Amino acid sequence: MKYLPQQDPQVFAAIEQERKRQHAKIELIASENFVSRAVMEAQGSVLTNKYAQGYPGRRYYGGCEYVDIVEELARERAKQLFGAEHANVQPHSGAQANMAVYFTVLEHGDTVLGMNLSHGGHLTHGSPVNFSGVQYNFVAYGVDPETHVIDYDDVREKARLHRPKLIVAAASAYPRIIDFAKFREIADEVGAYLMVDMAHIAGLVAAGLHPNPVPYAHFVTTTTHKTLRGPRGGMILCQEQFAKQIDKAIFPGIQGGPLMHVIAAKAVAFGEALQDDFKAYAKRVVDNAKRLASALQNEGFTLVSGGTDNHLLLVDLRPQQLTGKTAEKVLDEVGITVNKNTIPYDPESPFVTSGIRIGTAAVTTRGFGLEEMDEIAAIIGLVLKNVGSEQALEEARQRVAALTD
Amino acid sequence: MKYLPQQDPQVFAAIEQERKRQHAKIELIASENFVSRAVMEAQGSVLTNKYAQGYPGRRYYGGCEYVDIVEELARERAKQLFGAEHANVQPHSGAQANMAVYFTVLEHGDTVLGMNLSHGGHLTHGSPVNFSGVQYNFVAYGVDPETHVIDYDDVREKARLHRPKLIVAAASAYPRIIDFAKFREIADEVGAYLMVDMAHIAGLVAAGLHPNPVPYAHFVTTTTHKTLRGPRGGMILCQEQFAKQIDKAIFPGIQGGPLMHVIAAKAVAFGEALQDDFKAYAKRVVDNAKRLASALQNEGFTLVSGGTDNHLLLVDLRPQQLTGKTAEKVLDEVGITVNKNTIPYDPESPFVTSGIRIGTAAVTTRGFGLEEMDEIAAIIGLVLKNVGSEQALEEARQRVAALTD
Repeated sequence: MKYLPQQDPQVFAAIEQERKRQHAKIELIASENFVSRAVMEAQGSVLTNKYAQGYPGRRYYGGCEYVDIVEELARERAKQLFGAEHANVQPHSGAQANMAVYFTVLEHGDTVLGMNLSHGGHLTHGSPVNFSGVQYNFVAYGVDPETHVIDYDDVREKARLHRPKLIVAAASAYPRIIDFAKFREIADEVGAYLMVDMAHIAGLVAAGLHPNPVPYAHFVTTTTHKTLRGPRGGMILCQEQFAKQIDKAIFPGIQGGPLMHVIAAKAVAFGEALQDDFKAYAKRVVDNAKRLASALQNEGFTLVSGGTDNHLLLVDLRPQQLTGKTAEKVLDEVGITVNKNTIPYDPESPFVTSGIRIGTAAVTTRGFGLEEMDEIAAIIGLVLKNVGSEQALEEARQRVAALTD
Repeated sequence: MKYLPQQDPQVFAAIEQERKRQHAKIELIASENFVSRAVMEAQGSVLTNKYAQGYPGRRYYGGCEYVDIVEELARERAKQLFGAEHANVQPHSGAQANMAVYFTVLEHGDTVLGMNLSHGGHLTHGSPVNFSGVQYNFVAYGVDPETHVIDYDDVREKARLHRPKLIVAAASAYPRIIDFAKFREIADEVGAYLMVDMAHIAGLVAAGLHPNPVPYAHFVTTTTHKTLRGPRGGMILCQEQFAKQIDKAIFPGIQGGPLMHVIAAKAVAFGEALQDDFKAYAKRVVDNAKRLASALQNEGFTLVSGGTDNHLLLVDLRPQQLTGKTAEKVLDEVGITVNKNTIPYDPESPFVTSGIRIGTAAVTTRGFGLEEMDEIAAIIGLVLKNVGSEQALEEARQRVAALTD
């Protein structure tokens, strides 16, 4: 940075703290990642200066010839990556991508069936304090109380009982592969649309490490951040038959001018994801998560669903008589960043919880491998088994610093 | 840029075209501006890597100590700039700022009174193809057919007849000062909330060159781009009594994670706007617009409302028997960027129009003054009076290049 340090000492000092924080801590929040210098440069570009409401070749302002090339690069690379018939790369966020799909196919008060929020469903999949739950009538399917795998018979029964116009699959805290074929079969049985929110698993899907929802879903939404390792923002993928309606939902439906600089950054991230080394990266993410799961179990921890098929795991802390809130707090003391997270059938409130959610995307990006997974598990064991020992926490602190350098 | 050129030649080449385009053209689109290198650096920062759902000191993820400082810097500087009791700097866009206010005070189907869209009201103030017009029952007040000034008696009569829960004031194409005191008086008479969307005039308000809506409105929304010359995004200002509800509307109501890098950039832009030289800049914007208006009238053009009180003007092209679409097209040929824009009581569709909208914020930022305004008016006269003369257009092209260098 050349100009910011001079122009704004206060903002610069805070950014510099955050940069050093990102290096010093072990980032295990499952939705986090570190983007490339190329992605940031694209976001830091003069493209912020351009109004480009509308779509490539069909804009409502002149002078869009070059931002059109950028947006088309993003749409085409997205289509290559996921094999979708249509892409919309304008959503400001995962929230707005979801919002636009709902706006496309639902009327106010329509019934929607989504994953139980406390079993791993997202806020925008029907929270009563979110637009989704306020605007539409959400009902939930659950996971099995023992296996913690989605109960597909429950998905079916809820669908047949409630007759939703739309079924939503995908999750913010589900550690196993989702069976999109079964979701579509259920949708077909009740004449519902299927939407898949792949935000968490999008990078794994791109790398062929999770089944692709695109062939099974009418709509696929995602964040461009998370496992896809892109800038913060949203995207919609859909069948050609919904392209016009989806585009109109985003604009003029729910947004105005797109963030052209962020779209440039999306194009860059999609370019990176198309490369062989991103496939190798994503495999290491899943390999690391499996290793971390097994190493945690070796430390005596219980995992929701008994392990993981993806980048993320959930520790059920009930055997240790700890809440997720307590675990999150004490790990923060030693420089390990997790979040408290409800487990399925959690006896605690969402503000306390009995679990912590952990993902390996971020640490894998910084080059951690299997040996590091073992050490992270060992440090978590040391901490959570000795919450009242300042000596144990100091040892943990030192071992965390050894990992991050 | 160091890494983008190597990593992504295609994206870089397009960005470089756009950069050169921004320098070569005369940008008269009234909503456009050029941000500082400091603002871009902040947007290009590692802050994109941080999930920070919630608010400073009340986040749903750990490790937010430094992004909290950044967001608080943005909120505090916004409050200094506009004298508001509360600021929310998280809205992804002007659209989402407006969306959140509506979510806060309205139920589905509630009546809202806003400015006639073809008289200068925005898409999010009730377009039937926008969420605003679909979700709520919008009615419109108009400007006087002769003066093109808002008819405050019409605002009142519509309010008394329709009994809206909310009145919206502010515009995307209104060249005169808006009387917020009268809006509040009308709101008070019918027991409606008042929302002011100051997106266009926010920089002028910050510089004391347009009356401040904050003391009169329950809610003030704005973009951070436009006359405020910040990054692309939104903001809400409100009275303390609505702070909690407004914050909950943005999250968990309508958004998820905020764009912390963009918020950093907002803080930077607010810092710049607090400086004396931004006040001088904003005065030159208004001075330039007045000069440009007068110079256009000297060329024989008719202006909507007979001139301007702010950064923007609208040319009524009916005397020249030209549509806005034709004028926009031919100006694009010579390197002058305007948009076709409906005028009040336009006989043409919004896709054709009888007007062009012009603003001086962008050209003022690049250092244009009164002499340049005279020359821009002269070039527009040369072009619009000689639409069939390739020689005239080539002369125009050469004079445009002389201005931009």
